[PDB]
Amino acid sequence: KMMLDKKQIRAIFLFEFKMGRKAAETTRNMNNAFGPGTANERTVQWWFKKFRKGDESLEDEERSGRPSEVDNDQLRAIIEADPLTTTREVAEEMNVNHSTVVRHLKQI
Amino acid sequence: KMMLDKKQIRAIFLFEFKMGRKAAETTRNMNNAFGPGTANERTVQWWFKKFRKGDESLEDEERSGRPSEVDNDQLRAIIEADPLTTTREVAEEMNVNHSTVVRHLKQI
DNA sequence: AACCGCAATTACTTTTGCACCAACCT
DNA sequence: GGTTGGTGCAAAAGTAATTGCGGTTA
DNA sequence: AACCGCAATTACTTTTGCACCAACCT
DNA sequence: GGTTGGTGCAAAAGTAATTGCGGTTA
Repeated sequence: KMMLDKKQIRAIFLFEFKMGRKAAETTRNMNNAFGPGTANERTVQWWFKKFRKGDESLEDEERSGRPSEVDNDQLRAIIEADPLTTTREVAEEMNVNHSTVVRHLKQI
Repeated sequence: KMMLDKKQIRAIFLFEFKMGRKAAETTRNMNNAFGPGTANERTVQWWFKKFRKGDESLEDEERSGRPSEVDNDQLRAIIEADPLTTTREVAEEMNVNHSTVVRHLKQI
């Protein structure tokens, strides 16, 4: 039955926060309306706390991801010193796979 | 202030319908919480009526779009009778632009 | 007070024409 | 140079959503 | 009864290695 | 044949969301 995205769930939290409900009250309303396990009290309090500060964005904060192992300036210098060089030759010197070279050359 | 998608708005309608609210009641709750012009009574009744039948999908029904002016079987036959023929030659015979021929040849 | 039929208006859908293009051909 | 398949994007051609007014049921 | 700090767990993010490939080269 | 740039996708390496338990304020 329950087909809602995280964004749709969070919009209902925001609606409920703006109606003046307490988070524990909103939790009960959501489990009654959509069924058990729709909302957790602690999660609703975590969101209400963000809303109460004026942060009404329903998105996650940005995640930087895996740190890059390639220095684009070094790659630029290796290419400028030898423009003939293949991706497999650059990869051996840079201790990466040639596909990482291919992908980073598209960036620069 | 108001940043919600149609899908987020519709999820709030569904929540409210499942809480046992009347559509005119939900309309007032949404305009009070998010501000004037957030919801219209007639629209909320149109959605509640779909929900009441058991249709709890928050998507629009599919739209077929512009009707196609090209017969793919004819295009297949023109190509099979003369494989040498260019998109501009096929377009002249089919009363379309060559780009429609290009696009429809990708389909088949 | 609430909902709904109806119809006018708005927003979406997919497809097409024209302008313009780069790679390949002549 | 010319030819060719291909794409960006506005206009086109459709269906379904949006919603104000008046009727009907409460 | 409700919220929150804290920490364990889960879900997401972007990047990389390896397997495998088709077009072009030798 | 071999070489080459390129992609699919699983594994990797990160940050932030999710949430149960115990403390604190009511």
